Amino acid sequence: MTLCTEVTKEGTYKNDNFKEYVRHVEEYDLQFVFQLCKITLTAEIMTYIHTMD
Amino acid sequence: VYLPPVPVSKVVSTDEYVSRTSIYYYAGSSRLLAVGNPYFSIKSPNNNKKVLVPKVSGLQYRVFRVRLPDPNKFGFPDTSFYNPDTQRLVWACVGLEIGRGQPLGVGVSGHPYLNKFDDTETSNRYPAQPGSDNRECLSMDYKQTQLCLIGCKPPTGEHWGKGVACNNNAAATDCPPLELFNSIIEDGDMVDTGFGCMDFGTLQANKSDVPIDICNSTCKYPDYLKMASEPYGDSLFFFLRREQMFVRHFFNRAGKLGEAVPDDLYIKGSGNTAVIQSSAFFPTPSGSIVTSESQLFNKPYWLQRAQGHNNGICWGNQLFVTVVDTTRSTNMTLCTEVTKEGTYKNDNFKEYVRHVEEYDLQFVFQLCKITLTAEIMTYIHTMDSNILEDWQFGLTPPPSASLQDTYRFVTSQAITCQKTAPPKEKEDPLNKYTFWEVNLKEKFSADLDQFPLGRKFLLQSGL
Amino acid sequence: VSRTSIYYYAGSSRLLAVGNPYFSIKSPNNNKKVLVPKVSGLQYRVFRVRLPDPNKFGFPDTSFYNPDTQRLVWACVGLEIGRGQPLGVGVSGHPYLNKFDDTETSNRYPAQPGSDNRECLSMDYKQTQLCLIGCKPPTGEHWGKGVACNNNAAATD
Amino acid sequence: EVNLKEKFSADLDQFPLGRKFLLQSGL
Amino acid sequence: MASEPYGDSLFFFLRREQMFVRHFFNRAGKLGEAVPDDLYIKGSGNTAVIQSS
Repeated sequence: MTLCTEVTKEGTYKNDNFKEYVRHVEEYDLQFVFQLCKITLTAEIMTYIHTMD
Repeated sequence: VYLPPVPVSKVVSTDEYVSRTSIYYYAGSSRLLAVGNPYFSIKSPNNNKKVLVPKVSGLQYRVFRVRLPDPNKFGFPDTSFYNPDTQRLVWACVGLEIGRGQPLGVGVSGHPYLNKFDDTETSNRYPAQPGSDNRECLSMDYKQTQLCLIGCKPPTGEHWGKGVACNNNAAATDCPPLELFNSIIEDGDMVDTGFGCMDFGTLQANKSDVPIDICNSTCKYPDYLKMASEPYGDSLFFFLRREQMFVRHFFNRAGKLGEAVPDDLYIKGSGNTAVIQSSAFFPTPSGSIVTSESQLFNKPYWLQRAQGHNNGICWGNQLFVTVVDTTRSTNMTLCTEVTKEGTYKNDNFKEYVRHVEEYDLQFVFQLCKITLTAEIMTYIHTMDSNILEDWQFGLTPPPSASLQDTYRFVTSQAITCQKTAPPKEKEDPLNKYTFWEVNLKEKFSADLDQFPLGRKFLLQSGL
Repeated sequence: VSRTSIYYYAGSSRLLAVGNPYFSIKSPNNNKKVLVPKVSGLQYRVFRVRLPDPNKFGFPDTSFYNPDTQRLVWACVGLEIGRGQPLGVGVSGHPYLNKFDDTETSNRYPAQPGSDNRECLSMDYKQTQLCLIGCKPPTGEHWGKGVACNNNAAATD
Repeated sequence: EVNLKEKFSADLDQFPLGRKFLLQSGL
Repeated sequence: MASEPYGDSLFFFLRREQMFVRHFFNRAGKLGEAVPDDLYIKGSGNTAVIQSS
């Protein structure tokens, strides 16, 4: 975008009366849908998970 | 230990209480036309409220506002399919056509006093040429776009706009704050055109950065995210879009840059490089070829599952169809002479600029009934009041009483003033706005096949 | 890991981000805080969502699983990345870019005198879309200055 | 960082993705 | 022709058109509706005559 304002006002165009600015904007969204998981927790898996993290 | 938090009220689809009948009715408008100046409206010199030639281009949201006849004031030859007391009737929509017929061609706009400083592609040397104004006359094209939105409630668009700042901050630069505004898309306002969906009246002091068609106007853009997120979904049934854009030339503004580039990022020069040129850039979009296979009109569109829970039903017996086209946006130009002889002088002629756009609409509707029992009117009451009164079958006390005394006075107002609040229903909320009103109260039919849409629709269904 | 049939929606509201495309602007007298952040379309946008723990949650029935010996964990099955915006491109440039000559159509020449020839030019960038999701943050790669090997009489600097 | 910590739901067809999911599974 | 009930002008029809713009020229002569005042800011000197748009 190009934002451009003035400070003073006259009836004749003089470019030093104005200032100009540049801006930019974003608009986002996220949408998820999840499922639910159950783990049977025996002795081998607890070691397997332990070395993952 | 926690709990499932709250039980709350929820909507249910319109497949469950509205039952549909196999009685189909065509409707169709005649060729709606429009013609005027594509740049600015010219008003009468004395009367400063009436127009003379309205301003119409490709870029306006050409939002329509159809009307339907009531499907309860019909005298049917056999009323055996519904009891007239317990039931009611309402229209469903099942098809659509938006015909256009002008030949193709993209139109071009411009400005005579545009802020073109210099060419920023091939050779932008040093020093900068001084002077008070270097503003010139340029013309540019627009990003081609086609879309189509219908629904039971009129569509909502948005745009950036200058707002309110905060309390006093010490080393803050002068910067106007930016905020979102939701509104209703009036007829005639422009669409975005590669200059961002922002306001242009109260954000450009110099008024010399965009062409005339967007110079003192506020081009909006619809929210596809919000209107689907409405729980009732009565703002979108069905929507299409196709647009493209690419950059044609590179230009830049001129002036004291409102934020100076910091000195840490570039090595300072001298000689012919005492003063540093600005970085206020803007490009000019143009758009591309317009085929005859990248169109979105002159085609049927059947509906079988709308994207909301409103499966086509239009309460209140109106729709809101809105289309934008920028592909058929030509600008034929006129020539009127002054004094005629076979030696040319350029002041012997005085020209106009005009622009013409037409449309067409065609529909096919489907009669569907509502059984009105006890557990249903409690559901429609939470959606809207205006539906249930407009079948004119009863009145509703708005509370079942309230607990508090509410401090009722009787002594006719001479002690301590209160807000007397005289009401006014005002009979609709949309009457402030302006649309293309079309009527369809006298254009129904019961025999489809004498029309284009009926002959295409019946070949789909096999009936 | 087993699978169940209890799907759960989760949607975020919209997001706001606005600033200057070219550089972040810091206040005077601080040089640690910012007036406006540097917001442009060319920047990466990583998102770190956070989820509720599925063991401290308000499930309406606690009798489909055995709490002594099991564990509940979320899984992704669907996604969409919303967007609401025009279709505008953006241009950037450099006030003192080292555009020396022109060499696409004509370069008729003697030797040219002069010291600086930095000009103010501008060009856009390649359009590129990519989305990628993950349980661990993604890793990129980039080149840089390495070991100069400290020997063997470097004739090229 | 976007925090979805208290944004969940147990019904699907009240949000613009869940209806789009429901026809896909056939449920 | 499609909306004529007897339908005796079209048995079959096809079309393909395409078009884009190459150059830009401005016409000459005096504008019928010259531009109203509150959409621009005047100048002085070499910006004397408004260019015909």
